[PDB]
Amino acid sequence: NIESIENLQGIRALQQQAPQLLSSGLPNEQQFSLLKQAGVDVVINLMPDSSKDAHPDEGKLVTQAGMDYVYIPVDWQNPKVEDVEAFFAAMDQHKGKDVLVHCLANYRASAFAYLYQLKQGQNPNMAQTMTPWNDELAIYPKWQALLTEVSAKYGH
Ligand SMILES: [Cl-]
Repeated sequence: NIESIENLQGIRALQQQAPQLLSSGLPNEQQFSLLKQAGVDVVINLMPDSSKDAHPDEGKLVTQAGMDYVYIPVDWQNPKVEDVEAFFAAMDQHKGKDVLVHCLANYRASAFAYLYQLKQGQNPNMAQTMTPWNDELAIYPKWQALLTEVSAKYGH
């Protein structure tokens, strides 16, 4: 219900990308319970566990809160097409479920959400979807290259 959803607005860099897809930064432990209460079914974590900011065992927190957990860590300095494909496969395996894809500050996740919507034929607006990037995509040519390569691969 709407109250549980407005109840997600304290999650860092949270942005609803579609009625069944949320993207965000890193939920704290209590926020995973809020996610469950809002109806989220699956959490897809793109943040490497090696980050000093990461939970020691995010999957424990996610599964304890009653949700399914997928871990696809994405290296900031060398994001791979294979990472994007792995995300796309995870989305297909959770067809019809409410999903959160996240990282620390929603850069990786909003980029991956854009590519997903683009390949699904949903014609996303890039700037809108990637609001957390605060127009910094040009700063990061490896990310630019990833986005261009995947867009071209899947018809766009
Ligand atoms: Cl915490």
